[PDB]
Amino acid sequence: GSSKFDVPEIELIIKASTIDGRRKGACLFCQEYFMDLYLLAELKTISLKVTTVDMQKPPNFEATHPPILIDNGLAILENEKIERHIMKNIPGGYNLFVQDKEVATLIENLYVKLKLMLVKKDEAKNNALLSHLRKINDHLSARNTRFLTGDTMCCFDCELMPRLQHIRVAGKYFVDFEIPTHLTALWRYMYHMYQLDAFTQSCPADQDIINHYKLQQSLKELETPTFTTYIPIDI
Ligand SMILES: [Ca+2]
Repeated sequence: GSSKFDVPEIELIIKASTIDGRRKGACLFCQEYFMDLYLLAELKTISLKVTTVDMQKPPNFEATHPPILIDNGLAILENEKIERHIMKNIPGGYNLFVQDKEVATLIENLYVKLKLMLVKKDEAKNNALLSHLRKINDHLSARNTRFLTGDTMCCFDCELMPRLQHIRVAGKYFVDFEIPTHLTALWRYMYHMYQLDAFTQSCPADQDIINHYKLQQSLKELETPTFTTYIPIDI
């Protein structure tokens, strides 16, 4: 009828793969906010446009790194402000940002544990990450809900799921870490993560997650992208 009724178009700028400069890259913040916005766009409150930029060949923002969220000409540049903007200013946002301090505290600092483990093979560092995943598993088991705070995705899921994927992919490649099979509720959560469009649409390829850490550790293009999705147990 009228442009007056158009749902808002949100643009998310994300970092490109450091292998080909075109595929989505492996930034956890990009994936988290890609996932939040995808869920909101599924709910048809918004339109989502995802723009990939090659940070060493960029085609307004100056010194700020992706992600950057553009809402009708207004550019949100700091990650904490992107969250706040999604929660407060984008329709659907308040429902996505569930209040659950228990869950916030549960998942806090998970990523630095992965980082420290990757430095080199160290079982003590491996087991520190494993203890945290046990806590998450035991939360999930106690709640018996599909996701962290219930049967619907929230903000905390979009933060957790991308880190579980870097743990699986980079954990295994660099230091032969695997998430053990007795973490039944956690494996069931990942099983569902792989069935989720927001996840699979935003998930970088394995090669890009790996390359991401290789550059971080300064080690060393035709490898066809593949995606780790297997579950080592029956569900
Ligand atoms: Ca940013």
